[PDB]
Amino acid sequence: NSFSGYLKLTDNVYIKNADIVEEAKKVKPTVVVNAANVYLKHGGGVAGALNKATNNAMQVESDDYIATNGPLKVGGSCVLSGHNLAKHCLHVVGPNVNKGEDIQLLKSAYENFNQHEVLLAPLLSAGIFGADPIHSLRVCVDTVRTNVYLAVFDKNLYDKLVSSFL
Ligand SMILES: O=C(O)C1=C(c2ccc3ncsc3c2)CCC1
Repeated sequence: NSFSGYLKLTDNVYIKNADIVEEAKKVKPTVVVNAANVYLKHGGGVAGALNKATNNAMQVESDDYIATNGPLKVGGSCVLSGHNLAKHCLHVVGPNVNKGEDIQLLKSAYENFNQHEVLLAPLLSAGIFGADPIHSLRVCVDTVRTNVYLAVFDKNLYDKLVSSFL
């Protein structure tokens, strides 16, 4: 949990312009959050990047989880191994608003972070999920009460978030 170069947004939310995969390799946090889907198929975005950094070990493990437990629900989560990136990976499903999934579920997705004291995480429902990233940061700030270190890869997006926030 040796986080460096973050800007403190609120008492418990920090932000950095960084690749979450590289942050995970440097820090080796207790928990890294994955922006997952209900079947834990890590095909792109943060999910594909995190899976790729474990050389597909996260996917093989996720397939076994789904066969034994069934899919997650939108707004839900599960804890699996963090492999070489972290002690644990908290897979969290935010709503895919481009597929008509309710934005009210973005609050439920962020509530999952509260079961862990410190997390390294991406913004939820950003990218292909289609939610407004600045709105996603507002829900995170209103909902998360534990210590969250947000990593945002795209510098144009990071700059828009920091500008809107401070
Ligand atoms: O820039 C980001 O914060 C965002 C994404 C992303 C995509 C690929 C990727 N590979 C390594 S870190 C990473 C983040 C998807 C949407 C938001």
